[PDB]
Amino acid sequence: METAIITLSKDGRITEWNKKAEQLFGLKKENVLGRRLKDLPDFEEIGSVAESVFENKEPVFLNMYKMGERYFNIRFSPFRNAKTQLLEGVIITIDD
Repeated sequence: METAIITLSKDGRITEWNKKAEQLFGLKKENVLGRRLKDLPDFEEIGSVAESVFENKEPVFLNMYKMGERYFNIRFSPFRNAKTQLLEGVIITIDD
């Protein structure tokens, strides 16, 4: 699988959750949108990694990252608003 994407706001709230993420994690976008990723069971560690990547302003790419019983690559990409340059959130991309 490739391109499961969860995007978080500056405060850690789910602003995107694509079909690959629904497929991968078994939660529907409509049910998780607006919620804190770190509130979701089993997303505590990824939530805390996302918080750290945001605070430090440098991307993290983990390989051989175990979730459930599978290994993943997971990239955390901080991003800024084009106009304001305000650090706006983190895109999390998960691949096999």
